[PDB]
Amino acid sequence: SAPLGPFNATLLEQLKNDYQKGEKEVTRYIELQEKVAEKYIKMTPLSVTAKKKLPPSKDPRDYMTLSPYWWPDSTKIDGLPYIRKDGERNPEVYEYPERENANRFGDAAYCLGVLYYITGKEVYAKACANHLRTWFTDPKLGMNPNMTYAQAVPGMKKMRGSGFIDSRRFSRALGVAKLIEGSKSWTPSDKKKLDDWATAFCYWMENSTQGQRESHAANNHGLWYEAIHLMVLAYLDRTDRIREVAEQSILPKMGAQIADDGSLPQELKRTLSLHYSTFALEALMEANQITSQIGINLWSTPASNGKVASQAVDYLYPFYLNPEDWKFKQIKPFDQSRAAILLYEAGTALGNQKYVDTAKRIGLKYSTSDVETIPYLVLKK
Amino acid sequence: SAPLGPFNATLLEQLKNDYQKGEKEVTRYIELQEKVAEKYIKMTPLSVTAKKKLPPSKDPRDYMTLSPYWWPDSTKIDGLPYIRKDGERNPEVYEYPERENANRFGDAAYCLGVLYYITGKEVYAKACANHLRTWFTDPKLGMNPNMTYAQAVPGMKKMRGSGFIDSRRFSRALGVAKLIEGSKSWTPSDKKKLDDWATAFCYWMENSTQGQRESHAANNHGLWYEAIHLMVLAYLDRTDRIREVAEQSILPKMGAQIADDGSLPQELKRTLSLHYSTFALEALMEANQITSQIGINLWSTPASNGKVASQAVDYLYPFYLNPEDWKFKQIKPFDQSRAAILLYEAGTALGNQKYVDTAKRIGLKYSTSDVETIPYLVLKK
Ligand SMILES: O=C(O)[C@H]1O[C@@H](O[C@H]2[C@H](O)[C@H](O)[C@H](O[C@H]3[C@H](O)[C@H](O)[C@H](O[C@H]4[C@H](O)[C@H](O)[C@H](O)O[C@@H]4C(=O)O)O[C@@H]3C(=O)O)O[C@@H]2C(=O)O)[C@@H](O)[C@@H](O)[C@@H]1O
Ligand SMILES: O=C(O)[C@H]1O[C@@H](O[C@H]2[C@H](O)[C@H](O)[C@H](O[C@H]3[C@H](O)[C@H](O)[C@H](O[C@H]4[C@H](O)[C@H](O)[C@H](O)O[C@@H]4C(=O)O)O[C@@H]3C(=O)O)O[C@@H]2C(=O)O)[C@@H](O)[C@@H](O)[C@@H]1O
Repeated sequence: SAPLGPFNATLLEQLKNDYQKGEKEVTRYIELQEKVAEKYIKMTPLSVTAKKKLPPSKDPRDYMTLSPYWWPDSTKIDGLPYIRKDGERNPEVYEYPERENANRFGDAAYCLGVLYYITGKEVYAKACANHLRTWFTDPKLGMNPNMTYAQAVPGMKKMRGSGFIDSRRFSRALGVAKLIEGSKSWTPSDKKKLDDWATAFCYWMENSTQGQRESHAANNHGLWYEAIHLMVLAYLDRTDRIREVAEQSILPKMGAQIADDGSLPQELKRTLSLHYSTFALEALMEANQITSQIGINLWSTPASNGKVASQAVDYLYPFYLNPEDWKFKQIKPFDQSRAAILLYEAGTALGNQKYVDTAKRIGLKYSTSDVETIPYLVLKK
Repeated sequence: SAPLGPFNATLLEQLKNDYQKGEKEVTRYIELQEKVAEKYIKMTPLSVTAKKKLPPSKDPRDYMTLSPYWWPDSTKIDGLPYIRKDGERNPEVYEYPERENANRFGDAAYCLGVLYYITGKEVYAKACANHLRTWFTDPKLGMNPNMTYAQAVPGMKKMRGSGFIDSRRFSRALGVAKLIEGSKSWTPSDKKKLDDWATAFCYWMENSTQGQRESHAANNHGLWYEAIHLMVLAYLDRTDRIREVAEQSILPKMGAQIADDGSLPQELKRTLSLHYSTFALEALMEANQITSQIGINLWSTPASNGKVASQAVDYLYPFYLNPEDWKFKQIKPFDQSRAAILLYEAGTALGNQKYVDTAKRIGLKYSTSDVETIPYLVLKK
């Protein structure tokens, strides 16, 4: 029985059971995953402090990125204030090292923690712990538990909480830290410091103005906010708060954001409307991984108005079959492969065999190193 | 008469003449351009050596970039060899600093040299000179005169010349250096070093295997190769070679790439077929800016096979009016504003009033800081 965390616990337990029983398909699969994971054992742990351009706090431990759709205005002498081009990512985002480094850290810690849970090999806990300590708790290298300067925008006058959605890149690693508890490498002192960091980060996201505003967002930002919220809460073992968040925030959001025909109108008005419809449901999918570990199925549980997330999948399913049929603005091609895990997660939760079959028909590559696909051998045959 | 260089000499001459006569509309325009150019006066000159990851030569003065559409293969343990996804730019390109630094250098040197030509103010030549010396001729900071490691691809076994097309970002700056000849800041020694660098770069692109291959390319690479060739040759005042390149290479190559309906089949098979159809003609446009200064009009002179570049504009013109009508793959939106200067250049060269009218109707913003628009007050209202 897997510890509470941000993953499909059923697939992880099934993998760990079959690996321990010596089943050959799984054992061979885990040996490939172990060869993929070797680069993470070697990898020097990253830190948010590895930047030259400092945030307005002057603190290198404050996370800071550029909001991706904001560009210099060439008709202004200094390019200020920046203006928005929805769906067009400003390559200036890559000047903020934590944008990609949070992803690299998150990939490394997630892969290593999952492999330590499956195999029991201490070398994976040791490396996972080294990534965790440097990113989160180190008194010089760890990030401050806030997202004050996430997705800042040059020239913008008002505070926004929009950058909080960046947190999903390290909050999954926070959740996976639970899997290395009880190893020799993760000491009681390591756990306390991370518990304290997670408590401070949870306080910030629940009580800061930016956190409050993001918690009330009318589109996929509010859904992702609560998915991140559940990762922090599950890490801290606050299962009653997970129940409260699901009933008092996630379900009302679903009832409000799904229209009667199952479309997501807030995502339909975006220039990448098929991507953002899918991204909304991906937030629910990762939230559901956590709630269903305590008996709450977000795919089939109605809001007060009777709407259910399965209605959102039904609306999009034909377009996952044929993205070319999509009738709203989508100014870059849609990657059909993201529907694999999503249709599998929703399909199993709903007992919809047609969703599961489609997920397997789309599939994932057997040998892919994409760390989010580790639990999904079921999609790789 | 303006020196031979990579610009619309007719518009530059008209700007300098009206500025010197004190015409208010032009005088006000140049004062805006001077405010825009102030950042280039202050800006620290860039160098190709400002990289940590060195090229296989171990020489920081060797230019190196990643070919943009090549991505790690996630089904390989080390991601090697990279694989191609046409039209999808891999953000790893921004890890090679000279990719964007060549752009920044090119903008600053072009703007400063043009403003010195128009205004005669020594401060623009002095700053222009500082950028040229550091980028090109400095014995520690200047780039080696080759493109051996331009658009390298990890894991790729064969040499390619495809990265030569990067050169357009600094070959325009090379060409405008002619505009500061005779200033106090550009000494006879500065000229000799740049002449010698340009001679060596001309030798490399004509005689290296990579240069030979790029010169033979059947698509827009071959057109840009010759546009760059003409910038170098014009910088060196080799007017006889310019005529020979125009007559014996550009026109046959342009003629070979135009189908019977005026489409460019090599560009139609790209995932960004409207962008690359336009990019092919932009090569011809910058080439024609140089050829027409010695009496050779590339828009109206037929090739050996009877094809003429005006046929390609005629094919694309309706789609510049309405880009949404384009019927070939274009997996990102097309920037209609790119058609303004193209239709003006071709329209003026062809005496086609309908092209010129559309060029002005699409227009360019009066206050834009885009340095390539500096000569085009005629498009700014
Ligand atoms: O690249 C990444 O970091 C990930 O991006 C993910 O998409 C996020 C972005 O990072 C932004 O946060 C983006 O914010 C949007 C809001 O969702 C919203 O559309 C907002 O709209 C405002 C608008 O700014 C303006 O003020 C107008 O007048 O009103 C609008 C309104 O309220 O309707 O604009 C924000 C913005 O662009 O700043 O949103 C997305 C998101 O929806 O999650 C994601 O694509 C991920 O895959 C990337 O990895
Ligand atoms: O990002 C930038 O620096 C600028 O990019 C400009 O577009 C260039 C690219 O930089 C690449 O060089 C790209 O190279 C293409 C070739 O044009 C060609 O399509 C080639 O196709 C090959 C293919 O690689 C393969 O070997 C196959 O079997 O055969 C194909 C064939 O010959 O048909 O692939 C190259 C590649 O992608 O490596 O081409 C463009 C270009 O056409 O100029 C430009 O977009 C500019 O705006 C950017 O600033």
